[PDB]
Amino acid sequence: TFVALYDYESRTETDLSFKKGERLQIVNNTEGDWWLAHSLTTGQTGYIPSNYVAPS
Repeated sequence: TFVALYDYESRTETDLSFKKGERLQIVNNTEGDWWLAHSLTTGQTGYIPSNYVAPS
């Protein structure tokens, strides 16, 4: 239940670019780095930077 703080602008297709206010099921998350997120739709993955996301 996190929120996209900023509109992460990924350059590779791997990282899924999200928007401030999009749904993202955060997966792992150790130190402020680059945790991965999974959308609750088809089952895609996207390395979302922790600096661009935040718990509500």
